[PDB]
Amino acid sequence: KCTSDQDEQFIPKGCSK
Repeated sequence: KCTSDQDEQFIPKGCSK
């Protein structure tokens, strides 16, 4: 998850691309 569960000032190795 992008900006919800794994913080808004961090996106994970899972969201982007």
